[PDB]
Amino acid sequence: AYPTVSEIPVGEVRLYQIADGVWSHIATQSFDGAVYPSNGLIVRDGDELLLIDTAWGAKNTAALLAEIEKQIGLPVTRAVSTHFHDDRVGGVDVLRAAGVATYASPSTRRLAEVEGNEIPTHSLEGLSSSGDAVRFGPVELFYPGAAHSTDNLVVYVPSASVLYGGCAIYELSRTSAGNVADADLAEWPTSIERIQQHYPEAQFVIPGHGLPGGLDLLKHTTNVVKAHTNA
Ligand SMILES: C=C(C[C@H]1O[B-](O)(O)c2ccc(Oc3ccc(OC)cc3)cc21)C(=O)O
Ligand SMILES: [Zn+2]
Repeated sequence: AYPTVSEIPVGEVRLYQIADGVWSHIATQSFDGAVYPSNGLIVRDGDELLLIDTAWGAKNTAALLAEIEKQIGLPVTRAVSTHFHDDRVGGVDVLRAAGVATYASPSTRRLAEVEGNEIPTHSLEGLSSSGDAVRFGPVELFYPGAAHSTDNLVVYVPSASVLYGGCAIYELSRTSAGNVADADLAEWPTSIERIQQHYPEAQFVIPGHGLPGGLDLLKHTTNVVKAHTNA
């Protein structure tokens, strides 16, 4: 069973195998007096790991490199951050100290820089317009347009039919919207449209927080987003 916020102390990381060669990683952090779970992804590429997103924090990110070593024993060589918030780029520095090459669209690198977060080293050319898609290691990086943020990328894994939303995709259990400071809620439902078109074979969808399910999360996410905006 997938882990939830109550089962994981701040500073510890769990790994959940979605598929052969494919894992989420789940951490917890204390943010605005509250305690939140958080997802990211790990994809096997040869004798090598691609890491999608930090574990939200330097401490949590060292911990995730350690659980990866213990449970998988392959080296993390690159990381992609799927937008500029601290739950996606915080720990980037631990990853770079460790030899990981860190990536992000240049939207992200800039926004990260303004907010004063940690900045991935390398730019992902090729995504600066909706529906754009590019291959990066064994996944496709797809840019759906503004949603959660102006820069959110989602990640698809064709080998396994695994779609990863980042925070642009809400878990099914979610009733209400999250951080909307940097969102554009009018397009968000159409960006989820583009996703739906590109990736209709997706057998697994992994929200940026909470439990994975199928492509129902997509409509469910748009449901949630519309409620918020009609209130
Ligand atoms: C679950 C969440 C909130 C949690 O997830 B998240 O990716 O928006 C996120 C981003 C950054 C977070 O740290 C900050 C948030 C706002 C801020 O501005 C002052 C400064 C730091 C916390 C979260 C969600 O679904 O949006
Ligand atoms: Zn988030």
